Amino acid sequence: SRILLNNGAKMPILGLGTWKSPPGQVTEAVKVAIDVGYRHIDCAHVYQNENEVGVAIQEKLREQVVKREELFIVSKLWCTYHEKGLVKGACQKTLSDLKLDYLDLYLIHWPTGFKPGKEFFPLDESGNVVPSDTNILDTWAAMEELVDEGLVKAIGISNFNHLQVEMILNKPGLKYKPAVNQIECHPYLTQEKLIQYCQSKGIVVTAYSPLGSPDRPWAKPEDPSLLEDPRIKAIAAKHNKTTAQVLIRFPMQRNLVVIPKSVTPERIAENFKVFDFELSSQDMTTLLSYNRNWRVCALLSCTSHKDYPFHEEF
Ligand SMILES: NC(=O)c1ccc[n+]([C@@H]2O[C@H](COP(=O)([O-])OP(=O)(O)OC[C@H]3O[C@@H](n4cnc5c(N)ncnc54)[C@H](OP(=O)(O)O)[C@@H]3O)[C@@H](O)[C@H]2O)c1
Ligand SMILES: O=C(O)Cc1nn(Cc2nc3cc(C(F)(F)F)ccc3s2)c(=O)c2ccccc12
Repeated sequence: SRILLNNGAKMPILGLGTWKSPPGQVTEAVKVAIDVGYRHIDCAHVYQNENEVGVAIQEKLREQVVKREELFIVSKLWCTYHEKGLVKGACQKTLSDLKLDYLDLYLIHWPTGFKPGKEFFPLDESGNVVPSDTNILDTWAAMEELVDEGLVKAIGISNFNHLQVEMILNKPGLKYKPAVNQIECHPYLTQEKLIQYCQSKGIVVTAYSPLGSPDRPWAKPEDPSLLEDPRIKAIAAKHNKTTAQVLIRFPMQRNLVVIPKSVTPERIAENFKVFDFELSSQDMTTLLSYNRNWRVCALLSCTSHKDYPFHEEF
């Protein structure tokens, strides 16, 4: 149920996502999750609910349902903090909100730096995001210092394409390799090329939006529905499991970590019940065949950033 990272630590292959979890409901969602067995929580400052996640974690530690060493807590450096001088402060705010004295993993959330300020998405008068003149290698060095200071046990990246991964790997004076690349991944966006690249470099891949993020605020009704894909439902039926459970088990069997989000206690529990069955090799290849290169997570206003990651093939 855990995978070995290149930093020597073990990461649970199933975690709870918290993007879009309302602040008034996420405390209970994370308490329920830890009660039913989750030991990995995926967080971010930009999700604006870390204080409330933190309440849950702290309460379960206080109740001795879990000890700190058994938890694997992940957070992410937001785009407006890529400057070398801001990275520590961003990490300590996340730590302060989560009521932790270290993070198990801290990720560069997106490869694109934006102008620092109070705005998460600073725009110019015509709507383009205002970039920062920070490059991912200086940002990376600043992340490495967090390891040396003991604020984080591992560092990694997210939404980096393979040329941007390669840039870090080739960084002159590279001190800690990224441990994880967290990317969008589901049967409509299977990422075989990027995943193979990352794994071949011993970088663990975490698959986000594994259910297709049907609650993403920019969803359109024309938009496909993984959960309602009758081919996926048939595979679930074959296994006496729900479609969500198949969608969660699928990345696990490609040696990925996967982080489904839910604030519904029945679904939190359901999503955890994925260790009692296995998809066949043929099931796996069939699921891979549904790839559409359909990406649910990105943003127009950022398309001219120099470091925009999805122009590349992979
Ligand atoms: N690094 C990045 O840039 C990045 C980007 C996107 C996401 N992520 C991370 O990955 C997580 C997961 O991705 P996501 O939030 O985009 O979406 P997701 O996990 O693919 O989908 C969550 C949606 O599915 C619903 N759902 C959950 N379990 C279900 C089940 N068993 N049956 C039916 N519906 C179910 C949830 O509903 P309820 O909550 O109402 O139950 C919610 O509407 C995020 O929360 C975040 O932690 C990271
Ligand atoms: O980030 C989350 O975890 C989920 C997430 N995704 N997106 C879609 C995005 N698309 C991007 C594209 C770039 C780009 F690199 F391409 F420029 C940079 C940054 C982003 S945010 C959002 O706009 C967002 C807003 C608030 C909280 C979470 C999110």
